Amino acid sequence: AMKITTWNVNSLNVRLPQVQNLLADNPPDILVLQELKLDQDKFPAAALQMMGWHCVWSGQKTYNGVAIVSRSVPQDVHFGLPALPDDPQRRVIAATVSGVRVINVYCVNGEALDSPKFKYKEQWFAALTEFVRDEMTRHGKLVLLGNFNIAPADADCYDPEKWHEKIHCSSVERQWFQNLLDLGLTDSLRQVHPEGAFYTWFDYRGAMFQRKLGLRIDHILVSPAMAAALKDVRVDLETRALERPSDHAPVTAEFDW
DNA sequence: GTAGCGAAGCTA
Ligand SMILES: [Mn+2]
Ligand SMILES: [Mn+2]
Repeated sequence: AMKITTWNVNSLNVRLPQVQNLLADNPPDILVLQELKLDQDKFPAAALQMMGWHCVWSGQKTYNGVAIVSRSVPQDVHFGLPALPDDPQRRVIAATVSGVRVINVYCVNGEALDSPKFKYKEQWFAALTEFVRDEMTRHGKLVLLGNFNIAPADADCYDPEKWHEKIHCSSVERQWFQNLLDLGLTDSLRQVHPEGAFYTWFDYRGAMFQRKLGLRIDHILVSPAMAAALKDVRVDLETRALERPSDHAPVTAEFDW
């Protein structure tokens, strides 16, 4: 049995109490975090060490930042993407935990299809695909998860017409998501729930979470051996309902052997 | 238009 959760916390300093409650109540075996918004030396290591968790992270000031938090020691820690060696943005960290290769991603948002950040998103996803492909040659059990900033299909967008060829939802971005699936990865939530709206992000503005209008952009992609053991996938909207919340909801997958 | 950072604007 193994339980893994991914959560885009949007500032770990603000959300640390809620991270700690996730780790105390029905804890996962592994928790991965995105958008830490704290530098490498500002990570709350001692507070999570006190509770019995190992932590590896890659941080920077103000933006981005990723961490992996586990009961087991995370081994063979890799930082960033080999095909993009000079990118200073801290968006990828990988480790092997209990025989499972975990690749935690805070994928580029892109801002808008005509933004320069959209070309960056394109290049970055190209580099991610090459890295994942190489990692998959060595690890039969592999999980690629985090904030992809891509809603894969119309059922992952509350208003397909208004988001037509817009950021997160464009046919170009969806092809990049498909490029990752084509390596042999399964969209774990859609294996357990082929139908229905399972949004993971709701805009802070316009009370979108109360309206329950959001996108499914946080995913857990699994290798075949992990899909064969997949038991359930759930979006934790209760964490999203808390006071001063992250705009993303945690997503957890459970496997059995 | 909100949220977080960091101190005005950028990013999401
Ligand atoms: Mn459409
Ligand atoms: Mn944000």
